[PDB]
Amino acid sequence: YFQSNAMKHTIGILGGMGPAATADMLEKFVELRHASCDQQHIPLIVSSIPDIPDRTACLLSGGPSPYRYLERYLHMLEDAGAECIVIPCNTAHYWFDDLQNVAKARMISILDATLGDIPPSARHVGLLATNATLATGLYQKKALARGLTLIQPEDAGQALVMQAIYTLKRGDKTAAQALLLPQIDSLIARGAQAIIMGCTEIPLIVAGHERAIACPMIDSTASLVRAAIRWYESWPDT
Amino acid sequence: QSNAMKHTIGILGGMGPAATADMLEKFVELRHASCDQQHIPLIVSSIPDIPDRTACLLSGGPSPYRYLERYLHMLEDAGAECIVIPCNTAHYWFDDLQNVAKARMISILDATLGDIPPSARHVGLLATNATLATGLYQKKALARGLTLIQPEDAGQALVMQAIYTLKRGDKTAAQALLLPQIDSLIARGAQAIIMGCTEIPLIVAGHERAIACPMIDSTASLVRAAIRWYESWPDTR
Ligand SMILES: [Cl-]
Ligand SMILES: [F-]
Ligand SMILES: [K+]
Ligand SMILES: [K+]
Ligand SMILES: [K+]
Ligand SMILES: [K+]
Repeated sequence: YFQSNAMKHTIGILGGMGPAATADMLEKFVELRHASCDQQHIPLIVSSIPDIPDRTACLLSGGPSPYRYLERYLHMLEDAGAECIVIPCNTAHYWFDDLQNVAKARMISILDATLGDIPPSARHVGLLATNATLATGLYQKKALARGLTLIQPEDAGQALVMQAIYTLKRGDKTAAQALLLPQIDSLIARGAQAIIMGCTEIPLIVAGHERAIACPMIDSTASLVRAAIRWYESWPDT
Repeated sequence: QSNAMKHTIGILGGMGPAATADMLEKFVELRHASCDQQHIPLIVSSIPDIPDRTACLLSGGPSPYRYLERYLHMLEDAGAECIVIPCNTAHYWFDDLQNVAKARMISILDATLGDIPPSARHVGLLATNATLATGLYQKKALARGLTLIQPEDAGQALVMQAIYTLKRGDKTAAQALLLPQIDSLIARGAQAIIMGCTEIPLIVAGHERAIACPMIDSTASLVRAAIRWYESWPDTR
C-alpha cells in the first residue's frame, strides 16, 4: 500500500483535536473537491486518535505535552503512505515547525491558509480561538506581516468563547451557540471587518447562523482543506 | 502505548467519502465522552479509488477486492485492532477479508439487523442494485424470521439514482428521488425500513419526522456495534 498510496498523493489528516472538528474536515474535503463520482475524490488517511493531551492545558497550565503524540501519529500517517499532512487544530500549530522538521511529508499550515482567505479589504479582523492560541500569538506574527490588526475578545468574553469551544467538545452544540453568538456580536460592535474562526470547533458552532452574522466568518478548517486540495491538484497526473 | 494496545478501531471507508465522514460524525455523537480524550481512537482509510462495487458485481467491472485487502492491511499496520466497513455492497467480500484479517471485523449486516425492533417482521430494504442482486441481507434476514420488501424494478432504478446523485454531491435532488420510494415501501406494508446503503442516511437526514415508520441506519448500527466492542475491554472506559 505504501508506495502506491504515495504515488497517488495521499493526504494525511492529523486530527482528533477534537474528533468533531476532524469529521467536519472530512465533510469539507467532500464538499470542496469537484468529483464526478466516488473515485474522483481526494485519497485521505485520518488519525482521529484523541488521547492527545489538551493543548491549552499544556501551554497555559503546565499539563503534559501533546508533542510526542503528534509526532507518533505523524509518522503513522507517513508510514501509511501520506505525502502531505494537515492538522485540523489551530492550537496544535504551536508545534507546527517542530513537526515539519521531523516530517518527510509536506505539511500545510492552518494559519497561513486561513489568513490567505481573508478579503484584502478586511484589515481589522476579529479572532475567535482558544486561550493558548491567543496567548502564544500563533496568528500574531503572520497577521502583522500581512498588514492586519487582530481584535480579540476581552477577558470576560474570552472566557465565554473558551466555554463555548469546550461545550462543543462535550457534545452540546445548542449550549455552545448561546455562549458564542453574543461574542461574535461584540467583535462586530468593536469594528471587526471579518472574524477568523481560529479554532476548528468554532465552524461547528456557527454552522446554520452565518446568515444572521453581519460580517464574513473565515473558516480555518475550510481554508486548510482548500489549501490541501490545491496541493493535490498540482501534480501532473492530477 | 501502541494503537493495538489502545484497541484502536480502523474504518475501511471511502465508499463513498461522504458516508465515511458521516460515520465519523456518528462515532462522536454515539460515544458518551466528557472531553476530546474520552472519544474512541480511530484510524480512517478514506481512499476512494476502490472500484465501483455494483459495476464489478453486475457488469464485471474491476474488482474492489485487492483495494479493500490493501487498505485493510494498511489499517492493521497502523494499529487497528477492529475493522468496520461503512459500505453495505462491499460486504460481498466480508468473509474473504475476514479470512486474511488479523484484526476483528464487525459486519454492517449483522449490526443493522440487530437494531430492528422485534415486532417489525416486514421490513423494507433500501440498497444498491448489487446488494439486492447478490442477496447480502437475505440469508441473515431468513435466519431472524424477517420478510424483506424491496422496491419494484422501476422504483429501484430511482433508488439507485438517488444514491449516485448523493455520491455526485446533490442531496436535494437525491431526496426528491428517494422520498417517494420510502412512501411506497410504507404503503406496501413496511414496518421498518433498512437504510442498507450508507449514502441513504445522508439523503434522509432531516426528514425522519415526516416518515411514518422507523428508519434503521446501517451506518449508526455499525458505529454502535464498534463502540460496544471498544467498551468491552477490561482496560477501557
Ligand atoms: Cl481486485
Ligand atoms: F483549532
Ligand atoms: K464536491
Ligand atoms: K480544535
Ligand atoms: K456524544
Ligand atoms: K455506500
